[PDB]
Amino acid sequence: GSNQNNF
Ligand SMILES: [Zn+2]
Repeated sequence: GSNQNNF
């Protein structure tokens, strides 16, 4: 699956 990390 697609992953996004918004630190
Ligand atoms: Zn994946």
